[PDB]
Amino acid sequence: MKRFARKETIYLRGEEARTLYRLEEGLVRVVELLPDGRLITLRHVLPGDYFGEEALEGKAYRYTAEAMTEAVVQGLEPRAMDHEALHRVARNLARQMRRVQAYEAHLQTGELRARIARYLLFLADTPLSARDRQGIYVTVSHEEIADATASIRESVSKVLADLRREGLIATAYRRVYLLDLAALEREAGSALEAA
Amino acid sequence: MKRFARKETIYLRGEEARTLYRLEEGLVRVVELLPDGRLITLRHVLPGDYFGEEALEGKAYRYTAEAMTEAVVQGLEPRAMDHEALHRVARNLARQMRRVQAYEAHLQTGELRARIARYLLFLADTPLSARDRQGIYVTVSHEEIADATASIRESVSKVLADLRREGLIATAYRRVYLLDLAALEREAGSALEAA
Repeated sequence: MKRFARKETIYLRGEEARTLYRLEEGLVRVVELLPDGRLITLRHVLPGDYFGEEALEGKAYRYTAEAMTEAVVQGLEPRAMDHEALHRVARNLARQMRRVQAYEAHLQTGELRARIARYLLFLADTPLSARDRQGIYVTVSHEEIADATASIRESVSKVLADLRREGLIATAYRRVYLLDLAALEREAGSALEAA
Repeated sequence: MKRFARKETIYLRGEEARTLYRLEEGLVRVVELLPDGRLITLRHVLPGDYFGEEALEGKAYRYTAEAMTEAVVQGLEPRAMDHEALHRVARNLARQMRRVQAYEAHLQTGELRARIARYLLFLADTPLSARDRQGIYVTVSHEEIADATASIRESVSKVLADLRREGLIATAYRRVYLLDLAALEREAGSALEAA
């Protein structure tokens, strides 16, 4: 077991894939740095999910895994898993395949405004969410939203300003408060697979 | 074992996921029909790949699987797999996860022209490819290219017309001949994971 702080990486693209990991607590994003400098979120790893999947098939990781919150991960030796462990891995990888394909569709469904609303609602069901008197909120940056909505930070910031002005969200202390869930749901249209 | 003809579906979104499948021959695409009528290719299933993955985790398929060529598939009972089978499934799902994330990145890397060149080169390494005197070719429609390049058919057709005029490709009998591989590689920039 090993703990990681927000923004620390669990593994990097191109490095030896000797270890398979299972996320115990927190939220991890698998990302790719594009030719033009853009960082793109490929998928979200949630508690219970196996990642560093390359350890099961290749020699090196193909992507980089970054903790989005304080995260607790368990390293595992692929070659030392029993029948029961393999069953859990197969079932969980199947669930992540369902989720990443849904995420893929989301990136191509609706204008930016709808994609942002959908992503915020998705995050509301992850370890990135919390609640207080002001309401439900998610701790995420404008850049991270851009990374998961096929857009750039400047465009995300503009839509967030619109949503603030309209009363759907509020921002404070690196958080995005979801003030009108019903309105956000309508903006997103279809929800994004949270489990 | 069961054989499917091009365009026939192996399973449909929302139907009971009682069966896990392994593609023996041919090429299958997993797709989603979007709200606005758009069909989107979520991933490519190649010989050896397990699909209908929902049978390992849920009660119903979440997407639709369509044969892109004559395809031979083997149905499997998830609950009847031994240690060796589970190992193969885990390893293969890990490989498909690597490939679908690379596909995801491709959809957001470069202008349409580069995305089309990249997709054509990817297909050149699948069962959709063949060769004759005119050269290497891939049997694919303009619509299928649009479905896998985050674009619409009209836009794909225009770029293909440009590529024909420039000599990079030629078209005939529902095929796209790749005449200048070097030029296409340069257009694509980065290659798309073929295995």
